[PDB]
Amino acid sequence: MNIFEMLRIDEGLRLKIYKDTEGYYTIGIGHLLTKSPSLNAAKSELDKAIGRNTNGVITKDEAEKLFNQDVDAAVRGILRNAKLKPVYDSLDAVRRAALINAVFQMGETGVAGFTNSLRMLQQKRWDEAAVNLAKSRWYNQTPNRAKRVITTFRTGTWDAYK
Ligand SMILES: [Cl-]
Ligand SMILES: [Cl-]
Repeated sequence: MNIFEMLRIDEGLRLKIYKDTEGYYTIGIGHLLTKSPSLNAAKSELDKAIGRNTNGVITKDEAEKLFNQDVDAAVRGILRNAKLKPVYDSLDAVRRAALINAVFQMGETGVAGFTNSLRMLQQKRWDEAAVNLAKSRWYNQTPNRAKRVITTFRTGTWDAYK
């Protein structure tokens, strides 16, 4: 089990443009295309990303390539982030996977705002941070995914995923 298999489980794989849980235009493995309501805009963003006239449909290889770029962007944001870097550095390999997940899903700014939970994570107060991570819009909108991620922060194992 690794970050790639993990996110692949949480995001699934779709070869045609689709709408996410928030109603946004997405494609592949959670690759958000635009917050815009226009399918045209979405189509245009996808063609830009792939480098071709896609017609709103991509192939497996293509989805995987976006996915690779996105995981890499995610890690890089955490390391560049003044609030994130430190938490990340202090954690073990599994728990690091869970922070990358959360970022991939909510953006760095987004995760960087969870001030209190970050602090508890850093202090290694597992049960405490889990509860705190639970009091969020994130947990209320996507309860099952959040449950999995939070369980990973709490335990330090892949149990929620096996
Ligand atoms: Cl892109
Ligand atoms: Cl969910």
